Amino acid sequence: TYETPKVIVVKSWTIGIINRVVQLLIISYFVGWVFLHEKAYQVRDTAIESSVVTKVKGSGLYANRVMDVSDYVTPPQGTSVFVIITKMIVTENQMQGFCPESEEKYRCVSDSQCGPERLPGGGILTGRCVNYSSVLRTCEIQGWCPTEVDTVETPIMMEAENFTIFIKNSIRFPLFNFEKGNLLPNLTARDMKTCRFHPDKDPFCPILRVGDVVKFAGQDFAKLARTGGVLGIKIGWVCDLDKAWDQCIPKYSFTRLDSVSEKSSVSPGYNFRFAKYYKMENGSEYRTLLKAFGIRFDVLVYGNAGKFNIIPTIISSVAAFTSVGVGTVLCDIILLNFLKG
Amino acid sequence: TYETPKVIVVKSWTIGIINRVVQLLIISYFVGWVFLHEKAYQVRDTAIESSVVTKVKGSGLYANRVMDVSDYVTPPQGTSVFVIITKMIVTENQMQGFCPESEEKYRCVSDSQCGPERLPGGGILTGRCVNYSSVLRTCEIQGWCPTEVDTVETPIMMEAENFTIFIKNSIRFPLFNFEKGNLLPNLTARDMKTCRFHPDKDPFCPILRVGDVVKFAGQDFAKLARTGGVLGIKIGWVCDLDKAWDQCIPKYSFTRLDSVSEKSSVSPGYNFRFAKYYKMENGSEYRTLLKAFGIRFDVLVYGNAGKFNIIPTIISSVAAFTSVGVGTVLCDIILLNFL
Amino acid sequence: TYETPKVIVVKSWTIGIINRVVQLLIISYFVGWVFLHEKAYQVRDTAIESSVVTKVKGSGLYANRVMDVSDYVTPPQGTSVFVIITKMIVTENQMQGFCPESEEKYRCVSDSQCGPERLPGGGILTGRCVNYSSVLRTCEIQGWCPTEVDTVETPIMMEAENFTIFIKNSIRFPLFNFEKGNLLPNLTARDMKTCRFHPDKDPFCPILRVGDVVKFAGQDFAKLARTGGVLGIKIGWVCDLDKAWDQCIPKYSFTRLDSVSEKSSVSPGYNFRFAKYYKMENGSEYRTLLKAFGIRFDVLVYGNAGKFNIIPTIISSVAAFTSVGVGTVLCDIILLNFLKG
Ligand SMILES: C[C@@H](Nc1cc(N2CCN(C(N)=O)CC2)nc2nc(C3CC3)nn12)c1ccc2ccccc2c1
Ligand SMILES: C[C@@H](Nc1cc(N2CCN(C(N)=O)CC2)nc2nc(C3CC3)nn12)c1ccc2ccccc2c1
Ligand SMILES: C[C@@H](Nc1cc(N2CCN(C(N)=O)CC2)nc2nc(C3CC3)nn12)c1ccc2ccccc2c1
Ligand SMILES: Nc1ncnc2c1ncn2[C@@H]1O[C@H](COP(=O)(O)OP(=O)(O)OP(=O)(O)O)[C@@H](O)[C@H]1O
Ligand SMILES: Nc1ncnc2c1ncn2[C@@H]1O[C@H](COP(=O)(O)OP(=O)(O)OP(=O)(O)O)[C@@H](O)[C@H]1O
Ligand SMILES: Nc1ncnc2c1ncn2[C@@H]1O[C@H](COP(=O)(O)OP(=O)(O)OP(=O)(O)O)[C@@H](O)[C@H]1O
Ligand SMILES: *[C@@H]1O[C@H](CO)[C@@H](O)[C@H](O)[C@H]1NC(C)=O
Ligand SMILES: *[C@@H]1O[C@H](CO)[C@@H](O)[C@H](O)[C@H]1NC(C)=O
Ligand SMILES: *[C@@H]1O[C@H](CO)[C@@H](O)[C@H](O)[C@H]1NC(C)=O
Ligand SMILES: *[C@@H]1O[C@H](CO)[C@@H](O)[C@H](O)[C@H]1NC(C)=O
Ligand SMILES: *[C@@H]1O[C@H](CO)[C@@H](O)[C@H](O)[C@H]1NC(C)=O
Ligand SMILES: *[C@@H]1O[C@H](CO)[C@@H](O)[C@H](O)[C@H]1NC(C)=O
Ligand SMILES: *[C@@H]1O[C@H](CO)[C@@H](O)[C@H](O)[C@H]1NC(C)=O
Ligand SMILES: *[C@@H]1O[C@H](CO)[C@@H](O)[C@H](O)[C@H]1NC(C)=O
Ligand SMILES: *[C@@H]1O[C@H](CO)[C@@H](O)[C@H](O)[C@H]1NC(C)=O
Ligand SMILES: [Mg+2]
Ligand SMILES: [Mg+2]
Ligand SMILES: [Mg+2]
Repeated sequence: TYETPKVIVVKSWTIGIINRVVQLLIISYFVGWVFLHEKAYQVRDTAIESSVVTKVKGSGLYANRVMDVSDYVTPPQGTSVFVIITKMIVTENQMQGFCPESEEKYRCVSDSQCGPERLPGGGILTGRCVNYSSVLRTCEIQGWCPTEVDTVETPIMMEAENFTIFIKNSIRFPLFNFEKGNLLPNLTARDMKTCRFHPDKDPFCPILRVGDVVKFAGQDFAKLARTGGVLGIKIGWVCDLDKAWDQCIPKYSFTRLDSVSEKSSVSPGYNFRFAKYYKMENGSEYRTLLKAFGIRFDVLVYGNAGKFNIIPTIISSVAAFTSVGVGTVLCDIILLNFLKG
Repeated sequence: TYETPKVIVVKSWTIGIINRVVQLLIISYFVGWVFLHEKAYQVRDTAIESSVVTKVKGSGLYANRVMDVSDYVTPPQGTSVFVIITKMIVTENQMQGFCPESEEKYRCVSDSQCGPERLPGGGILTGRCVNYSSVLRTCEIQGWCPTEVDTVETPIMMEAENFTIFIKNSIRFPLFNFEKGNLLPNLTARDMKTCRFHPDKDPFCPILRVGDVVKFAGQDFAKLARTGGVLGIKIGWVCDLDKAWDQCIPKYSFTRLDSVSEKSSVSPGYNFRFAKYYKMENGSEYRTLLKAFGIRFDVLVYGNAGKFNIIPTIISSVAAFTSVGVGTVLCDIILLNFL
Repeated sequence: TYETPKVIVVKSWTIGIINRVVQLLIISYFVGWVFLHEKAYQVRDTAIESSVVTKVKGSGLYANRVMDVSDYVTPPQGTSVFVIITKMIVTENQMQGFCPESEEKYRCVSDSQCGPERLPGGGILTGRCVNYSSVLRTCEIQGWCPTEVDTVETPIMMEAENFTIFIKNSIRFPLFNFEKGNLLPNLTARDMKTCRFHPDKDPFCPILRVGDVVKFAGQDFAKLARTGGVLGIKIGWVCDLDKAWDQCIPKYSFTRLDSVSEKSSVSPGYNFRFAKYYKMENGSEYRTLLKAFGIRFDVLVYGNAGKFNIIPTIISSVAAFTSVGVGTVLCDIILLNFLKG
C-alpha cells in the first residue's frame, strides 16, 4: 500500500531551473543558519550557580584623621554589594531635650502658626516660637539636640581614587557538572603583588583600581564623588563545552545603573544617615550623627553553555527532510498556476 | 520540472462552500490571534537592568523618648530591603557572671535533674539549683546576666502609621538601548512637598504612606504591628516601543508575602535580637539586649518590551502561507475519504 | 469548488506492512512522549514568589567568655544570607598616633628606602625608620596604633557543631492562585520541641543541625571551621496541581558554593574585618579590631507547576493529526523511490 500521488514531468524550458534553485535555496538555509550558526545540534543550559567574595584595601586622610577599611566600607561582610564613603557631614554629642529648629522652612513670628499643623516631617512640636539666632526665629521641637545643619560645604576624600577591589568568583553548570573560577591556574602568589586589570594588556588579574572603574563607565570622579552614584560590574561566562576546558574564560563590562539622577534636578545623588551610640559613667546617653555620600558597587553574573547531544540532532534533522519534501509539493502547486498562466 | 500532482475538481457547491469556510476560518485565526493579539511581528526582550534607592521619614514617641530614622530603621544603607521596628523589649546592663534562669521550663527540685542533659538555652549549665524567687526554683547558668523575661506585655508605637517612604527606580533594556525612571519630567519641588500616592487620583507621586500600603495589602495595622510580617511592593514596566516614548509607564501592586504565618499557630510573626556594647572607665564590659518586632518591606521589579522587526515577520508570514497550503491538501483527502 | 489529489494503490506485501508499521510508530511516539512523559496538555508556570525567615540558637565558650547569637551571627535581621563566626583574632585599645609596622614586607636598613615611591597601602609613610624589636626594623606609619599581628595560631570554637537553624518559607504561584508553606498542618509544638531533620527518617522537620549540614555537603568541619567557606541550601517546589492539595511538598539539597577555594593556593578561605568603637570621659576615642573566619549559609528557592487546560490540548491534538496526515503523504513519495528502486 504505497498510496503515492501521481505526478507528471515537465521539460525545463526555464521552469526546471526554478525547481532546483528553490530546492537548493531552502537546503542552504538549514545548513547555513539553523545548524552551523544557531547551533541547533546541542543542548543548552542557562541556570547557573554562583558565588562572590570581595575585599577592599587602601588608606586616606580626612579631617585630620586617618581612615582605613573599617571606617569607609559598609556593610563589612564582604558580599557582592557594598558602599565606599567619600564625603561626610558630622554632628557631635547629641542628647535628648528641647532645642530650636535650624532650617529656613520652619520660620515663625508668633506662637499661632505652628501647632498641630505642619505635621509632615519634624519632631514633636511643643508649640512655641523661639530665637534660633539674632535674625531668625523658628518653632521649638523635642528630640535629639542640637539639630544638624547640612547646607555648609565640605571637602571630599581625594585619595579614594587609588583604592583597589579584589573579586573572587565561582560558577557551576549543574546539567553538565562543570565547575570553574576566575582565578586561573596560571596565577602565582608573586603576580598578585603588582598586577592590575586592563582590558587588553592584562584581561585576567582580579585586582581592579577604583579610579579606573569610574573611567571605564564614562564618568568623572571629581563630580561623582560629590553627589554619589551607583556603578555596576558584570561578569559573563559564555562557553562552548565541545572545544576544551581552557577556552572557558570570563568577560568584564562596566556601566552606571542610576541613569535618572544625572538629568534630574529634584534628586541628583545617593546618601543616607547612620549613628554611633555612647553612654557616660552616669546613665546618660549621647550619640554622633553622620550623613554620608558615596559610590555603591554591585557585581552581576550571567552565562550559558551548550554541549552536543544526539536527541536534538535527530529532531532537527527530520524537520529538515520534512521541510524540503513539503516545501517542494506546495511550490509545485503554486507553480502549476504560474506555468498555466 | 514543476512536477505538480494531478488535481480533481469537485463541481459540488455543497463541498465548495465547506472548503471555502474552512480556508477562511484558518486565515482568520492566523490574522487575528497570531498577529494582532499575540504580536508575533516583533522581537521580545525580558532581561532588565534595575536599581532602587529608598529613604524613610517620620518621628514618634516610645517609652518616654523620641525616636527617628537612625533609631527605628535597619539596615541604614537605603537598599531595597529594610525593616521598620514597631515594638521592643529591653534588658539593661547585662554583664558576665552566674545567675538563675527565668523561664519555667527550666524548673528543678534538686541538683540531679539538670546536668549535661539539656544543652541549649541561656548559657552553660553549672550543676546547681538556686532560688529564682520565693515560689520558683530553676537551675544556674553561666553567661550574660540577668536573663531576659519574655512574657510581659508592651505597647506598640502608634505613630508609625504616618511615616512616608520615597522610592527612586531606574531601568534599562539593553537590546534597544532604552532608559527611563519613575521620576517623570513633570515632577517639581512644589509637587514633591505635598503629593501622596493614590491609585487613581495621583498614580505617579513616589511618596507612599505606611498606613496606605498596609491598607492596600488588605491587612490590619493594630495586628501587623503587634506580631510582625512581610509586605511586598511590585513595579511593572510592560510597554510597547512602537508607540511614543512618553507612554512607557510603571504600575504598582501590593501584597503580603509570609501568608503561612497568619494560618499557623506555632510561629505567627517575625522578630529578632540585637545588642549594643559599652565599656566602663575600667576594662569591664556590659551591653543592652533588645528583641524587636517589625514589618519588612521589599521592592520587586519586572518587565518586558517589544519592537517591530523584519525577520520574525518573514518567518511568520512564510509559516502562514505554508499552513494554508498544507491545511488545504490534507482537507482535500479528508473530504475525499468522507465523500 | 472542492479539490482532491489522485491516489495510486499498490498492494505490495512489503510496502503495506512497512507503511502501517511507520504510521503506528508515529502514533506511538506522539501518544507516549508528547502527551504522557512531557505533559503537553497543561499550562506551565515558573514565576514563583517566595519569602524566607531564619533564626539560630546555641551557646559556647571562647577565650574565657560565653558567646551567644547576638555575638556570633552577622547580619542580625534573620534574612536568607548570614554568617556564623568560628575563629577570631583580636586587637585591643587602638588609638590614633605613630607606630612602627609589624609585617616582614616593610624592612629597612636606612631612611631612604621607604618613601612616597613605595606605595604599600600604608596610611602614610612619615619617612623615618624605627626599631620594631631587637632584630627587626620596619618604617613608621600614621594611623590606628598598635598594628595587628596576623600570623599567630588561635583555636576554633568546637561547640559550633551543635547549633541549630530554623527555616520558615512561603511560596505562591500567581497564575493558579496557589499558596503553601513548609510548615505542614500536622506539626505541633511538642514535635517542634524535639524534632531534627533527617533525609529519610524525618524529611519535614524544619530544624537543621550545623554538623549535619556540613556532612550532607560532603565536607570536614575541623578544617572548614579553620579556613572558612560558603555553603548552599536549596528548596524545590515541583508539584502537579491535578492531584490532591497535600501532594505538593518541598525537597532539600545541600552543596558547597565556593569550589575554587579548596583547589587554590593563593586564597583558600573567607574572612573579613570589623570593629567596635568607644570613647572616654574626654573626647579621646579608641576601638577594638577583629578579624573573623566563618561559614556563610544562603537559602535558594525554585520551582514550577502545571495544570490542565483545553487550548494546549487542542493545539497539540491538531498538530498530531497534521503530522500523521503529512507523514503518510511525504513518506509515500519517499517510499515510491524505495518501491521504484
Ligand atoms: C526553519 C525555521 N522556520 C521555518 C519553518 C518552516 N516550516 C515549518 C516546518 N515545516 C513543516 N512542519 O512542514 C515546513 C515549514 N519553513 C521555513 N522556511 C524557512 C525559510 C526562511 C524561509 N524558515 N522556515 C524554524 C522553525 C521552527 C523552529 C523551532 C525550534 C527551533 C528552530 C526552528 C526553526
Ligand atoms: C499556528 C500555531 N499552531 C498551529 C500549527 C499548525 N501547523 C504547523 C505549521 N504547519 C506547517 N509547517 O506545515 C502547518 C501545521 N497548524 C495549526 N493549525 C492551527 C489552528 C488552530 C487550529 N494552529 N496551528 C503556532 C505554531 C507554532 C508557533 C511557533 C511560534 C510562535 C507561534 C506559533 C503558533
Ligand atoms: C513532535 C515534535 N517534533 C516533530 C515535529 C514534526 N513536524 C510537526 C509539524 N508538521 C507539519 N506541520 O506538517 C509535521 C512535522 N515532525 C516530527 N517528526 C518527528 C519524529 C519523531 C521524530 N518529530 N517531529 C514536536 C514539534 C513541535 C513541538 C512544539 C511544542 C512542544 C512539543 C513539540 C514537539
Ligand atoms: N521619605 C520622604 N518623605 C518626604 N519627603 C522626602 C522623603 N525622602 C525625600 N524627600 C524629599 O525629596 C527631596 C529629594 O531628596 P534627597 O534624596 O535629595 O534628600 P536631600 O535633599 O539630599 O536631603 P534631605 O534628606 O535633607 O532632603 C528632598 O527635598 C526631600 O525633602
Ligand atoms: N533555632 C531554633 N532551634 C530550636 N528551636 C527553635 C529555633 N528557632 C525557634 N525555635 C522554637 O520555635 C518556636 C517558634 O518560634 P518563634 O519564631 O515564634 O519565636 P519565639 O516564640 O519568640 O521563640 P523565642 O521566644 O525562643 O525567641 C519557639 O517555641 C522556639 O522555641
Ligand atoms: N584589595 C586588595 N588589594 C591588593 N591585594 C589584595 C587585596 N585583597 C587581597 N589581596 C591579596 O590577596 C591575597 C589573598 O587574599 P586573602 O584575603 O585570601 O589573604 P589574607 O590572608 O586575608 O590577606 P590579608 O591578611 O592581607 O588580608 C593576599 O596576599 C592579599 O595580600
Ligand atoms: C594616587 O596615586 C597617584 C599615582 O598613581 C598619585 O599621583 C595621586 O596623588 C594619588 N591620589 C591622591 C589624590 O593622593
Ligand atoms: C594562563 O592561561 C590563560 C588562558 O589561556 C592565558 O591567557 C594566560 O596568559 C596564561 N598565563 C600564563 C602566565 O601562562
Ligand atoms: C548624670 O550625670 C551626668 C554627668 O556625668 C549629668 O550630666 C546628667 O545630668 C546626669 N543624669 C541624670 C539623669 O541625673
Ligand atoms: C497621623 O496624622 C493624622 C492626620 O493626618 C492624625 O489624625 C493621626 O492621629 C496621626 N497618626 C497617629 C496614629 O497619631
Ligand atoms: C507627567 O507625565 C505623565 C505621562 O508621562 C502624565 O500622565 C502626568 O499627568 C504628568 N504630570 C502631571 C502632574 O500632570
Ligand atoms: C573594674 O572596675 C569596675 C568599677 O568601675 C568594677 O566593677 C569591676 O569589677 C572592675 N573589673 C574587674 C574585672 O574586677
Ligand atoms: C554536641 O553534643 C554531643 C552530644 O549530642 C556531644 O557529644 C558533643 O561533644 C557536643 N559538641 C561539641 C563539639 O562539644
Ligand atoms: C504529617 O503528614 C505528612 C504528609 O503530609 C506525613 O508524611 C507525616 O508522617 C505526618 N506527620 C507525622 C508526625 O506522622
Ligand atoms: C582625657 O583623658 C585621657 C586619659 O583618660 C587623655 O589621654 C586625653 O588626652 C584627655 N583629653 C583631653 C582633651 O585632655
Ligand atoms: Mg537637607
Ligand atoms: Mg521566648
Ligand atoms: Mg595578613
